[PDB]
Amino acid sequence: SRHVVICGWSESTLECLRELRGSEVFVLAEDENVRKKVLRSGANFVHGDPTRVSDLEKANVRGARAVIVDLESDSETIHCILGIRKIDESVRIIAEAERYENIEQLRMAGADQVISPFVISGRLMSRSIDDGYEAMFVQDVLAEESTRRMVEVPIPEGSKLEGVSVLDADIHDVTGVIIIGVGRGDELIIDPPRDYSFRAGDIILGIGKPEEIERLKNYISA
Amino acid sequence: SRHVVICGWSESTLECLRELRGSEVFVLAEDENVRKKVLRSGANFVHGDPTRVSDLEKANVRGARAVIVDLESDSETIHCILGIRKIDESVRIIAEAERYENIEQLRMAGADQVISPFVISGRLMSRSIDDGYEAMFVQDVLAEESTRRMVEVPIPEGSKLEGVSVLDADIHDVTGVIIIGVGRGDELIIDPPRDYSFRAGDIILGIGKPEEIERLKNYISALV
Ligand SMILES: [Ca+2]
Ligand SMILES: [Ca+2]
Ligand SMILES: [Ca+2]
Ligand SMILES: [Ca+2]
Ligand SMILES: [Ca+2]
Ligand SMILES: [Cl-]
Ligand code: NA
Ligand code: NA
Ligand code: NA
Ligand code: NA
Ligand code: NA
Ligand code: NA
Ligand code: NA
Ligand code: NA
Repeated sequence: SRHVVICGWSESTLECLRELRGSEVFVLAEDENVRKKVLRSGANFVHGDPTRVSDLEKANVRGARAVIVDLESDSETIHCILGIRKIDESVRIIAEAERYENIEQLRMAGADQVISPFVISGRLMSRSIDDGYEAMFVQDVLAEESTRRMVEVPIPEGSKLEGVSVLDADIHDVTGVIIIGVGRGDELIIDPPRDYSFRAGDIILGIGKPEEIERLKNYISA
Repeated sequence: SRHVVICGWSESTLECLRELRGSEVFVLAEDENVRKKVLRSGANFVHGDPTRVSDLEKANVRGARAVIVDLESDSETIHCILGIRKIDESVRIIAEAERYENIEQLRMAGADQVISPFVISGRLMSRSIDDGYEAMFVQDVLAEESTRRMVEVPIPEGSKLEGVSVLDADIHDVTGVIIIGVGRGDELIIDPPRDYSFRAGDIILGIGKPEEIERLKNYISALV
């Protein structure tokens, strides 16, 4: 599988790096005094300005399967994105937005996915006044350390599930996996209606025990 | 209901403020020049250093139902929490952690809940390499803009659901609401097993359309 490029160094990219152990990752960042922490976290380090195209080419963005961008300001992030788009117009770009008003400029510049940590945080804060169950849920399921995992399971060509409505699929009853969504391309249907019918290519977004996930994979197999 | 206190002014507490319109909110922050923006967002403003116990008392932390803390550094944040605990040992405290290494210290200092935007973000980024469904899910369900809402529904005393296993309740089947979890006290069970039995007081964590939500509400309602 192809390498990932991470542009910029933050607490966010540190956590990303920790989740990307095993994959080949290149971190392109200005601050030299982090080289040791990047290598110790299982990534290659490339000193450079991620807003300069010359430096982006040092990280081989053309041959990257995705680029992750989180620079100190949204203005710097935007320039980085624009730099990437000058080299590879198609490569997948994930970017972090520091400010809500700047999200649309990030998509405009060419980001395929924008994450807004402070918007997520602020909304979780408001749902946490009485008890923190929602914040607990989000923080628990994303952590590949807990008993429940959030998974994306693709429906293979020729699946036993082609043309079967989610009601007929009865996935939670059969496999133990909760279906929270169905996605295809850039669209996600959360809590699909009973009458939606699966196609090969659809991605099931689910939550389950490790054992339940494997059951779902076998259930939807050809 | 009692007021909420927010300590600090950041992109997080701004976004928090937007979700708390209608509620009584007090924002305590050092920079006087954010008053207009705070008042314009439906909160009262209290100029002061949230790390000083005296300034916290201006914000009436004692009678607050929760205090939200997000200061520029974790070091300041901890001091704010320590001050709050000097005033009220029981009040619910929600805090934002800026750095991973500091999370256990915020709890240590007295935070009832710590939210870590950078851990959530870094995890969502790493899950977005192939496709962004998880990020789409987390960000869609929190934005009150779609047809689906994530709700916390309490199980009332005398519910038809007291003592009933989740398998027998079959809540999603009856109401359309996906149950993602059950919570009580400080514990949350995600994707509860078939054999878990509901108690009065448990909080059902779910996702559904408003029509489904209302079905769930009547479904868990009391026996008579
Ligand atoms: Ca960042
Ligand atoms: Ca399960
Ligand atoms: Ca903050
Ligand atoms: Ca994914
Ligand atoms: Ca539903
Ligand atoms: Cl280098
Ligand atoms: Na590696
Ligand atoms: Na490419
Ligand atoms: Na069934
Ligand atoms: Na208000
Ligand atoms: Na009190
Ligand atoms: Na059933
Ligand atoms: Na049904
Ligand atoms: Na059924």
